Amino acid sequence: YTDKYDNINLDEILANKRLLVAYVNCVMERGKCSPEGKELKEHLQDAIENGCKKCTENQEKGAYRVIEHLIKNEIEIWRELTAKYDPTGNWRKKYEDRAKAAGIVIPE
Repeated sequence: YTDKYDNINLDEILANKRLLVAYVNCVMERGKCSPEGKELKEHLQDAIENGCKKCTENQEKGAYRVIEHLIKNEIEIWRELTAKYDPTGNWRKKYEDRAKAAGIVIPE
Protein backbone atom coordinates (compact mmCIF):
# COMPACT_ATOMS: atom_id res chain seq x y z
CA TYR A 1 0.00 0.00 0.00
CA THR A 2 1.05 3.62 -0.38
CA ASP A 3 0.26 3.80 3.35
CA LYS A 4 2.93 1.20 4.04
CA TYR A 5 5.47 3.21 2.02
CA ASP A 6 4.62 6.39 3.93
CA ASN A 7 4.91 4.55 7.23
CA ILE A 8 8.33 3.13 6.57
CA ASN A 9 9.59 6.45 5.19
CA LEU A 10 8.33 8.22 8.32
CA ASP A 11 10.03 5.55 10.42
CA GLU A 12 13.28 6.40 8.59
CA ILE A 13 12.86 10.15 8.92
CA LEU A 14 12.24 9.92 12.67
CA ALA A 15 15.22 7.66 13.25
CA ASN A 16 17.85 9.38 11.12
CA LYS A 17 18.65 13.02 11.96
CA ARG A 18 20.00 13.66 8.47
CA LEU A 19 16.68 12.60 6.97
CA LEU A 20 14.68 14.61 9.46
CA VAL A 21 16.68 17.78 8.67
CA ALA A 22 16.29 17.21 4.91
CA TYR A 23 12.56 16.59 5.40
CA VAL A 24 12.03 19.69 7.57
CA ASN A 25 13.91 21.78 5.01
CA CYS A 26 11.65 20.41 2.31
CA VAL A 27 8.54 21.25 4.36
CA MET A 28 9.91 24.75 5.16
CA GLU A 29 10.62 25.35 1.43
CA ARG A 30 14.33 25.80 1.99
CA GLY A 31 15.54 22.48 0.59
CA LYS A 32 14.75 19.92 -2.08
CA CYS A 33 11.91 17.48 -1.76
CA SER A 34 12.10 13.92 -2.99
CA PRO A 35 8.80 12.61 -4.38
CA GLU A 36 8.01 10.91 -1.04
CA GLY A 37 9.09 14.02 0.83
CA LYS A 38 6.67 16.06 -1.29
CA GLU A 39 3.84 13.63 -0.52
CA LEU A 40 4.45 13.63 3.25
CA LYS A 41 4.90 17.42 3.17
CA GLU A 42 1.46 17.81 1.55
CA HIS A 43 -0.14 16.07 4.52
CA LEU A 44 1.97 17.73 7.21
CA GLN A 45 1.17 21.12 5.72
CA ASP A 46 -2.50 20.15 5.53
CA ALA A 47 -2.37 19.13 9.18
CA ILE A 48 -0.87 22.42 10.39
CA GLU A 49 -2.64 24.76 7.99
CA ASN A 50 -6.06 23.16 7.71
CA GLY A 51 -6.44 20.48 10.38
CA CYS A 52 -5.71 17.73 7.77
CA LYS A 53 -8.92 18.43 5.85
CA LYS A 54 -7.87 16.17 3.00
CA CYS A 55 -5.78 13.60 4.89
CA THR A 56 -6.84 10.00 5.10
CA GLU A 57 -6.77 8.48 8.61
CA ASN A 58 -3.30 6.97 8.02
CA GLN A 59 -1.98 10.22 6.58
CA GLU A 60 -3.18 12.22 9.57
CA LYS A 61 -1.60 9.71 11.96
CA GLY A 62 1.68 9.99 10.05
CA ALA A 63 1.62 13.76 10.19
CA TYR A 64 1.00 13.69 13.94
CA ARG A 65 3.94 11.32 14.47
CA VAL A 66 6.17 14.06 13.12
CA ILE A 67 4.31 16.85 14.93
CA GLU A 68 4.68 15.21 18.36
CA HIS A 69 8.32 14.35 17.63
CA LEU A 70 9.02 18.02 16.81
CA ILE A 71 7.15 19.38 19.82
CA LYS A 72 9.06 17.06 22.08
CA ASN A 73 12.48 17.20 20.48
CA GLU A 74 12.81 20.13 18.07
CA ILE A 75 10.61 22.87 19.52
CA GLU A 76 12.36 25.58 17.52
CA ILE A 77 11.41 23.81 14.28
CA TRP A 78 7.83 23.34 15.52
CA ARG A 79 7.74 27.06 16.18
CA GLU A 80 9.01 27.84 12.68
CA LEU A 81 6.51 25.49 11.09
CA THR A 82 3.54 27.00 12.91
CA ALA A 83 4.68 30.57 12.24
CA LYS A 84 4.78 29.72 8.56
CA TYR A 85 1.65 27.56 8.22
CA ASP A 86 -0.61 28.42 11.19
CA PRO A 87 0.15 31.85 12.64
CA THR A 88 -3.53 32.13 13.70
CA GLY A 89 -2.71 29.16 15.95
CA ASN A 90 -5.94 27.19 16.33
CA TRP A 91 -4.48 24.00 14.85
CA ARG A 92 -1.17 24.62 16.61
CA LYS A 93 -3.12 24.73 19.87
CA LYS A 94 -4.99 21.51 19.12
CA TYR A 95 -1.68 19.66 18.60
CA GLU A 96 0.06 21.26 21.55
CA ASP A 97 -2.87 20.31 23.80
CA ARG A 98 -2.60 16.74 22.56
CA ALA A 99 1.14 16.62 23.22
CA LYS A 100 0.66 18.07 26.72
CA ALA A 101 -2.00 15.40 27.37
CA ALA A 102 0.72 12.87 26.50
CA GLY A 103 2.91 14.38 29.24
CA ILE A 104 5.19 16.45 27.03
CA VAL A 105 6.33 19.67 28.72
CA ILE A 106 6.37 22.63 26.33
CA PRO A 107 8.56 25.73 27.04
CA GLU A 108 7.23 29.21 26.23
